[PDB]
Order: sequence, then structure tokens, then C-alpha cells
Amino acid sequence: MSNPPTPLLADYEWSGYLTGIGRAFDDGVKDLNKQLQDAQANLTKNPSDPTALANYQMIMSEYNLYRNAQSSAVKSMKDIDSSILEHHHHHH
Repeated sequence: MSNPPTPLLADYEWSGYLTGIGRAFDDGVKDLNKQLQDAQANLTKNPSDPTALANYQMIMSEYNLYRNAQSSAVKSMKDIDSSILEHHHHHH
């Protein structure tokens, strides 16, 4: 938000051509990836509409955090196999 502006001329147009198949090797995050692509489509309708962009930035904050928590689970999978604990959270 408060940061300087940056280029946005080609932020999305054709990436669906490979996201359409990439999502199927990502099925445990495809859920939030769909929510973020829906943000990116409310954004596609107006690329710098500030609620669309606030929405995309908010869903992207959740997307990136949940992907980091999924990578933390993968880094710990040998321990989770004996000490099972879901990594879904809000407080940190």
C-alpha cells in the first residue's frame, strides 16, 4: 500500500494457459490459488482498482503465508509422521 508505484502493464493475460495444468500438481493449495486467481480477475476487470488490489494483496498475504506454512510442514514431514499437527493458523 504505502510503497512507491511499480509497472503493471502485463501483470496477467495468458498465464491461465499453464496455471490450468500447474494447479493439478498443487491440489492442497489449489483452494487458495483459486481464491487468489478470483482476486486477480476482479483485478483483471480493473488492474489497479484499489479494492480489487487490496483484495488481491490481502488474499496474496494469506496465499504466501499458507504456502510458507506448507513448506514448513514438508521440511518437518519425518517428525509429523510421529507427532501429527495441522499447520493451519491465524495467531503466530
